[PDB]
Amino acid sequence: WRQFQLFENIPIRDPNFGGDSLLYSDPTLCAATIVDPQTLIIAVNSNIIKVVKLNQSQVIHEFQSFPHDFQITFLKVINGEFLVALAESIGKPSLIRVYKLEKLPNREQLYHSQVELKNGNNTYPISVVSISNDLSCIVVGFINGKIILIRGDISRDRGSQQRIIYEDPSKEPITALFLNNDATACFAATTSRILLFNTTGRNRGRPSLVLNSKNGLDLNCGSFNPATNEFICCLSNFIEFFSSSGKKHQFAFDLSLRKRIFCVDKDHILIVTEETIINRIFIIDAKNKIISLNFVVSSAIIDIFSTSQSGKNITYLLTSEGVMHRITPK
Repeated sequence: WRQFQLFENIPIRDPNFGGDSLLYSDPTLCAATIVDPQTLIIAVNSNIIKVVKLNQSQVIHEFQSFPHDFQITFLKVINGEFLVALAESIGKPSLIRVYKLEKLPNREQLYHSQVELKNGNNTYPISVVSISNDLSCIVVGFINGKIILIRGDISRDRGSQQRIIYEDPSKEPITALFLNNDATACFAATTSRILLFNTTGRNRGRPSLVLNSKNGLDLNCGSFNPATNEFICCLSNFIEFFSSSGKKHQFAFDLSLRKRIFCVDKDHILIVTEETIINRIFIIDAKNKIISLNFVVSSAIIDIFSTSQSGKNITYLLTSEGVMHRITPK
């Protein structure tokens, strides 16, 4: 595998680092998502949401979005129109709150729509979430192996129906969950199985396809490619590609130290590995079978997200010491 420098990595540390108005270097930051190359949304102080304009280094909106005893664990921007936030509090049902980006509220009781997620004694953390582009289909996976399917006209706040569609018999965590492009199926994995569920909720708690009956995925080792409608599965010794019909191809790769993967664009996969403890970041050109970028970061990765509004896909690596790496093709 030949290495080339076909992407540019520009590490940017929070310009407010060291002062009294921290942005994405806030040491309490628990979730982050990007709206466009100029706009970052973060969650700090357990349940405060802040809109950050990067080119100005300023918070332009902020509010408490959940009650005092809740912790935000996921933020997602859906279709450039909605902010979706999930928050948990042990022993209580988790909450999904949906907002309109253009009209964000100023206090915790105001939200466009809400989903309440019950799961047993509610001590089991959420592990994965996938949301369709119109918000009518949501899947949530948990550490005890439960998957909940939510359907309904949530974008206009007309209520939702919920259905448990999987309870892993061995109570293994759900480690990947991705809706396909028309959200008729959801790719899923545990640590020891790779699965597909149709999203009709008529499945008796059973998968529609067993994609890999012998191995699963570690956390963050699945990703999804919209351009090809494929589940990308990073195992220890190879990467597998699954379509909604079970169609399958793969290639060998030494991924013993894998921590995390991310679909960069149609052809490229970003791979995070652990090294002596630092993180090495590769980009693989799965089409031409080359390494297109290779660098290291000295800090844990909080999250990886993407923008496309500037004429190309930019990949952002948010680090836990307030450096955001911006990765751009040349």
